Amino acid sequence: ESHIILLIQQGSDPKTRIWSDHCSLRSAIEYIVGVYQTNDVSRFFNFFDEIYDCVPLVYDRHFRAYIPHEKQWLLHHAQEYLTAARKYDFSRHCTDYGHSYEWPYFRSLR
Amino acid sequence: AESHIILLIQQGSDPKTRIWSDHCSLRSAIEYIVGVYQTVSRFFNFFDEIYDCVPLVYDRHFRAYIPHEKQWLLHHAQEYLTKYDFSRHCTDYGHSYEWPYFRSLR
Repeated sequence: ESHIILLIQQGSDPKTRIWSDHCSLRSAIEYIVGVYQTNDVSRFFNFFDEIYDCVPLVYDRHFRAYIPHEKQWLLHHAQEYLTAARKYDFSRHCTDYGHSYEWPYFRSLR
Repeated sequence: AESHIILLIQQGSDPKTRIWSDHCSLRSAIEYIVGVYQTVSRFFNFFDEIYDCVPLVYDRHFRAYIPHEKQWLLHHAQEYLTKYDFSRHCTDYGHSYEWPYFRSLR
C-alpha cells in the first residue's frame, strides 16, 4: 500500500502544472528520470533543479493521509538510486493506476 | 493562515490532461472550479465529465493532506450555488514555499 504523488510545476507559470502518482518510491524515481530521457547524472540534476516546483506527497497507511516533503527529499532518494545502478514529456509513465479508484486509500473504503 | 486545499484534476481518460490546483480556503477552491466551468443544470454534467478529481485538504496539526472523493467537492459546490481552461485562477500562491506546511517549519 505505497502511493506517492508528485505535484510538478515546470515553469513559473502555473499553466505548466502536472501531477504524477506511483505505487513505490522506485517508480517515482524511474518516472522523473524517464522524463529527462525523453530528449549524464549531473545534467539530470540540472534538469531537476530547473523544475520550478515539485513537492512529493507520500501516503501513510495508518493515518490514511499524504505527507508533504520538500523538493530536496526526492533529490536524495534519486541520488542513491543512480549510484546502485553502477522538449521534455512529463506524461511519460506519469501514473501506475488508471483512476484514483485504484489508490490504496480508496480501496480501503470497501 | 493555515488552510490549504489541493485539487488533483484529470480532465479526460488520457493522463496528459492532468493538472492540479491549490487554494487557501474551501471557498477559493469552489470559486475556481466554477470559474473554469464558465470559460446551471449543465454544471452537474461538466463536473461529472471530469474523469478524476481528488481534493486534498490540509490538516494543520497532523501536517498532512486528507484525500476526499470527488463528490465531497460537488456537495460543497452545491451549497455555494444556493474548451475548458483549468488554469484560470488555479493557484492562490506563487510557489509551494508559501504553503502553510512549508511556512510551519520556519
